[PDB]
Amino acid sequence: RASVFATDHRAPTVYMPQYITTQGVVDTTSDAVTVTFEIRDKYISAMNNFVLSVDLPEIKGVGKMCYVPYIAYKLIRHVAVNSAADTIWETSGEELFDSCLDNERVMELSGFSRELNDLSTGSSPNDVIKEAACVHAYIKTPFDADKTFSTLKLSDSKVTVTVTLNPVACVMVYDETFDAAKLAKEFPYSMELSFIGYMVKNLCPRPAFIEMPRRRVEQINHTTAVITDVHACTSLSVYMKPVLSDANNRFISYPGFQQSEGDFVMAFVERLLEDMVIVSNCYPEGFPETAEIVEVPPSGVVSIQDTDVFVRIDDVPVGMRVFLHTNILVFATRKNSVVYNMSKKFSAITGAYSRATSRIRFTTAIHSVNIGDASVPVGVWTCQRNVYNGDNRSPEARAKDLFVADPFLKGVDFKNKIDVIARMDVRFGNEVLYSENSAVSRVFGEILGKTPGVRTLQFNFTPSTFFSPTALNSNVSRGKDKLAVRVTTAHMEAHNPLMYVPRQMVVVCNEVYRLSYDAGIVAEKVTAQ
Amino acid sequence: RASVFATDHRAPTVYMPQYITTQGVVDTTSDAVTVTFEIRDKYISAMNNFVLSVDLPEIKGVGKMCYVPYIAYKLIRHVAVNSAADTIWETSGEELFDSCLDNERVMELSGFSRELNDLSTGSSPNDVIKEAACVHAYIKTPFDADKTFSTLKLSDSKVTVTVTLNPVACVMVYDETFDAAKLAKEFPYSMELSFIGYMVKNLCPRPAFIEMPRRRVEQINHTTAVITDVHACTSLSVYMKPVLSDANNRFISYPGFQQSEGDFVMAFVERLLEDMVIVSNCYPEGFPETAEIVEVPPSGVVSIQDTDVFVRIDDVPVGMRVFLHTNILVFATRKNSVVYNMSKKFSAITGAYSRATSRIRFTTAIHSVNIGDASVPVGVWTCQRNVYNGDNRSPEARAKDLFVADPFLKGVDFKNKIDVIARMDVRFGNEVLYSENSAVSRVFGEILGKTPGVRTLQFNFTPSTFFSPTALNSNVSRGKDKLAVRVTTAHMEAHNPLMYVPRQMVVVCNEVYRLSYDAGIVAEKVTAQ
Amino acid sequence: RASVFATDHRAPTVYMPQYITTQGVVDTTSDAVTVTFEIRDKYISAMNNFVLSVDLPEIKGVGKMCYVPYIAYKLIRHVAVNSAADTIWETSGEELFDSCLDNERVMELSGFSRELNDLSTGSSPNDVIKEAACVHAYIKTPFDADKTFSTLKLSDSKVTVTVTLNPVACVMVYDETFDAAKLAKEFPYSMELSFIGYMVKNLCPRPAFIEMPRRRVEQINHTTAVITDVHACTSLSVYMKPVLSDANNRFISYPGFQQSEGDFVMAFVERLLEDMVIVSNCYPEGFPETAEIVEVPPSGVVSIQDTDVFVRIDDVPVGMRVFLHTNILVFATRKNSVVYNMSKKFSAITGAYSRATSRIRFTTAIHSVNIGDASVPVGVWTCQRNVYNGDNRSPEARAKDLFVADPFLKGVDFKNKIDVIARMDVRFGNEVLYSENSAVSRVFGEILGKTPGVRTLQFNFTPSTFFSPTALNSNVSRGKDKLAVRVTTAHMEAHNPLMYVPRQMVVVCNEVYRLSYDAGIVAEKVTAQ
Repeated sequence: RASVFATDHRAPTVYMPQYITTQGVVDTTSDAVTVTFEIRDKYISAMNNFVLSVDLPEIKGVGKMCYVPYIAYKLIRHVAVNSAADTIWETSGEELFDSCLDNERVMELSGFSRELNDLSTGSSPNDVIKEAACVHAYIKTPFDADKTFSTLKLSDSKVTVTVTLNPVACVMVYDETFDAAKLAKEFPYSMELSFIGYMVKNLCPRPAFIEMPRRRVEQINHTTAVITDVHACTSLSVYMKPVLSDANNRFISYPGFQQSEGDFVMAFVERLLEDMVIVSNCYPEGFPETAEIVEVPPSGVVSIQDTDVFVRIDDVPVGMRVFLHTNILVFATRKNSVVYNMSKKFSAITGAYSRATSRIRFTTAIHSVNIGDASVPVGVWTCQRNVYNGDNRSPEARAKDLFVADPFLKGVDFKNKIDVIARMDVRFGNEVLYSENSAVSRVFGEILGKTPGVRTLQFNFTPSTFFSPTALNSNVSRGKDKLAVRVTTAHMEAHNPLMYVPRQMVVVCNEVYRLSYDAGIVAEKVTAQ
Repeated sequence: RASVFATDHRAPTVYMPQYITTQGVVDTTSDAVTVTFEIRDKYISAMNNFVLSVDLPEIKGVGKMCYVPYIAYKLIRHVAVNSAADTIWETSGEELFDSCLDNERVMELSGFSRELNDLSTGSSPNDVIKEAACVHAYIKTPFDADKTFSTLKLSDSKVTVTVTLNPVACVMVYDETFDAAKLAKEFPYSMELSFIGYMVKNLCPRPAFIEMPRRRVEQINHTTAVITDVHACTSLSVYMKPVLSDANNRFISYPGFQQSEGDFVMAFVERLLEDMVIVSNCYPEGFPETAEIVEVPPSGVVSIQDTDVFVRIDDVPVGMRVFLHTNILVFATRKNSVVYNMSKKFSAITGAYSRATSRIRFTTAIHSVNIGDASVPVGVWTCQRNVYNGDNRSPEARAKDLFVADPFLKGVDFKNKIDVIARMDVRFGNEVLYSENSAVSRVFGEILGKTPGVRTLQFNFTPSTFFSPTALNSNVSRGKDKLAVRVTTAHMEAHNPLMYVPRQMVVVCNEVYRLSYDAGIVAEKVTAQ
Repeated sequence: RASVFATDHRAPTVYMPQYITTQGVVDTTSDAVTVTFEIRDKYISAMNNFVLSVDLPEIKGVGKMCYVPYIAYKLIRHVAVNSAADTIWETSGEELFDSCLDNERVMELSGFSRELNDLSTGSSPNDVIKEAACVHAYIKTPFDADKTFSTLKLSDSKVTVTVTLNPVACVMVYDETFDAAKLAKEFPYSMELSFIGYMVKNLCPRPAFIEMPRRRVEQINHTTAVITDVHACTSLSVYMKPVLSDANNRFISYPGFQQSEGDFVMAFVERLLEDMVIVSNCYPEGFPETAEIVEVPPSGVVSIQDTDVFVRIDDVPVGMRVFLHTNILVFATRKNSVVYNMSKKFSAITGAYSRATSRIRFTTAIHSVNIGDASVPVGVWTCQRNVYNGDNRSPEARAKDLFVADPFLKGVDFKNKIDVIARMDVRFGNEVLYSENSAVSRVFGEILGKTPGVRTLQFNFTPSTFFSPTALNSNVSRGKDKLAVRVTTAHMEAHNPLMYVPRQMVVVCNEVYRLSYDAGIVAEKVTAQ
């Protein structure tokens, strides 16, 4: 019998950890800002637990602005760990963010708070919109997988960490008044890199295996991706990303710190209601000539074609009347067809009119507005595909619009709940590797603790750092060295504007690399093994 | 010294996982609907990570209806894994649900959202109450305990998975108008089973140990349970379940997607307030003749026996008066005794009357209503034990009632916070195995990560799949082969209606089985070992 | 190749766990109440999983009162496990609470609920403020680290557990009317200790290593701490604690069950708004003569120096006027200097006046009030250092104040979000061990899953119970046997009252002890090893 109450403890190798912080050297001469950190310590033999610290300057001026959640991660486009001009490990910002999303405390470190993420307003050039702050991004690496066992070994080697940054506008949500360009021009990229170094006595570095994510982004509205030179893949991930370019980054609302689906929908609905119901003495003016504003009858029921909206507003003054905007946002690709009308999404609206503020305090609104509706950019509403005018809102409501350029969005909606992929076929060489008609791989990714809300084919179930990893292996004789992924778009109503939001297919292939310390630090891509 | 920075990695077994999905064959000829899946793959040698996918059809018609949270799990009554008419592993739906409750992402896969769980209303026969949806239940098995190590081994064996389903009404909350019977009659039981198969090179299966939960449900209001043929029990669980039969499934309110105790209480209080305070020109009509409605005095204080209720309603029209229902729900088993009165649970009620909607917008209510009050079925309020009429609500408020048949409720309230067990004695053979006067075992179950909110006696603390499990073992010579559990009901006020809610005692015994692969797949109950 | 699908299971040592509950003996003769538990079982050979159960009596009388969250842990000042007048393991209450804070189920066991933590009011001497309750504190010990492997071995030894308690007022939040002293006098300290004992056959105890937290609290507003006799330290933690002795325990608001930063700020803002905006026929009376109350102009804009507050109140009666309190709370250390004015934190206030309740229902308030403002004690506002009166509130608003003595507060605000430490230098002997200019150690503590919100230097990354722990080791020849920690206060505005909240520096050093069972149970501090 093996005892489970007593063990003969082993003495571990003698070591002493130490926290080490290094200053970054900013290079702005290229298209993307880069910050370079040199590992200048020569008394340490191992290292892991990389942390990036970012100093956010105080923001002053006029306009409305908030930060996107998890500022520190959203600022990162690419991280590369190099040893004398040779890459040891590298990842995209999105893969890092996905790998860190599970840890709540760590993600909170990156900046997620009412002060940072709720919309703040400046009304004078000296008004402070956002106070200065420090945020931190935990750069999860395979070197942290098994604590000291997985650490990156250093043997008189110059290890360099290079971080490539997204534009500062990517981590910002702001209105038209806010001067985002000036702040981007004057942003000080003051950052520090921290890590745990280990002074280890009598360390003999053995070869190790690490996984490096290879990311392929297809052209806009392309549904096929080919990954070449695939020899040892531990997991394959497929998902779609929105393309929010100019005029497709403009949104009617943004919930700020409250990030649930209901919060997005409620912010969108509040913005819509601000412009849908009007209390005025005469016919409301200022709307586009295509807007169809009708007076609410004494019964309170307004009929829009064959759907009824029940409007009941309290405390309307004697002279005033209640009006309803019946086509506040419309979309269709052909004339005389069915029209996507945001006003028709409402069944009942109730509220009380306030004399002091000359506005309506809405108390209850029964509606069918969903996350997809709240995620449609203004440019899609007003695109050339629309046969109608599209945006019938007043100039003030349009002036309340916000610009969003969050770099790590997935799917077509902000919460990645509407799946635009119906079928997925994966081919290794000539043969079919996997085929599914539904999101089975997404469910399996959820169950196995992989990247949330994406389709993932997991090939490695072997424990790390004590076994070599199991991977989908190439067979060059049969030509099995390339992965081809084909996806079919999920069916949507042709009048739904969400169909026409541009999208890009992303394929992520995690590949096995062999880490050797015989002569410096060298990472070799595993082939035929 | 043993190194903690470098290890000599081992090459693992050569294997390749694959996601496999199979179609279900529905059998409706018996009392309980069954869906059978055949594992038709002969290339694979091992398998685990079972997932059940359920297609929910679009719901159309009139009435109000929502889904209960975690639809996919609530649909499951029983799961059995068989190999040529012999059971390998089987569980009840409730045990599966309890075993999966810890993983938030997995539970969200089963259907837990605003769209699914909040009450939706149809007003025309063609109105869509609920859109079609797909939900997934992760069938956690002992085969997933240690990833590939615990996988079920296949050796040219026909493994079949049979899922027995609860009635569709069990996963639905609806009013009297909704035609639940018609939808149950026409429910398409389209389901798929998914699992991860493993193509393993040179696999030699070895005997393994798995735990199978044996579930015993005692007769209604029985407090003693005897489990026979107990030879290797790893854990014993005891809890009470409500018996929500016909007319005991009718409830005044249901919170829907918001599932906290405060949400249940708030929904119940809103429903009560809608009928307790009345603004009317004359004495309110339509209530039963036993209802005691009194006018609110100018001081705003209404005295109910020796209890005062402070009612202040703003914006009451000049000619109208405010009325308070003082016995909206009452219960007592004896005349002239103390009466349980829901109206007396309120100390202060404030609100504003709305002319547009002809109703009251309540702003603040100070009350002592608890989860137990919100969990009392209408049938208990109106049962023959009540010496009073019981339900004094108006016909409309009664028409707002909802039918709930959630299969996995524990205790006597929806949130399982009121413990109805005071003492518990467990006897193994003639001798006392464990006796407690408080919920010590429930606290230990919480600490050890066992089923939440139940009393659990844990016998196995040994790591799985690398040691044989430790269990409470039988001694036939002394007669130690049967477990007898006796519980005493916690003291409650005799006028509390919650005391008379029918309940059933449940005892769950997790027993050790030996899995052998010498001749097919055979699971043998561990006896006298 | 090593198999990952099949293993040769080992038979574990024969054991049987059992839940054991013992009654506590209360000693009130000393300054701090102590409860002693005797481990009276001679059959068992091992133990772990200690749980303390506390019976809370029913609370009756007049006044307002709520419990602090996690009552059971906050009641504990110190726990000591002894074997014949020799300490085996001991911890402070704060360290235990910090070590348990990550387990939400376990913390919920300790009394975190709406019934316990929201403010309750008694209006008669017979009114029940709080019903009786039972709460449980899981006494996490190193004996639970690796289940049976780490258990405390018993060999015919008399093990006693002594729990030292904080004053009952520490776990309560109450107003001036509540008679806390009488209830503290009459509190029955009814407590039970539960643990899991193991009946182990043929157990030979082996020496084991455990870590004991050594806690040092410096004098008030001291920034240097010296820890002597440091020979094997696995982790060092540094943080600041507020000192709320008397009149510094009085606070304007407390949010109760809702414990987010936003909840604290919202409760504070509601309390302030109740006194800032007054609707009255004549000039408001009852305020101190230093209060500056001004009438709101028809434009609604009130100018406070160079700050403008937009006040718009609906439904004001014809004869009444709206007033704004322009200095509700003020603080400054010098005359003519910048004044910290809480009224200046508000930019816009909107609401509707209620004739039924003669009060304002505030609907929207735009403000810059933060957690630090909500955490300033009333005594700091009215301290002698303030050159102004400080508290200009009305007597009723002042009568709504609450007394808080939560023992486990960190930082200077209730949520420990404002860091009062700028620099930290740690010296081991004469040399600098670690030096940081920012909260790098706090970030690493968050990443490594250490005590939340504190600066932690981690020295042990070695797995527990299978290796001897790695620690910062002493070198007596070089004088390396003492840790000196120096911190510099973070810069704050001189007019900010939060600067003058008294604080105490806490240093926690986790030290290695050797547990030997050769002759009884003896824990020996690891010295020079």
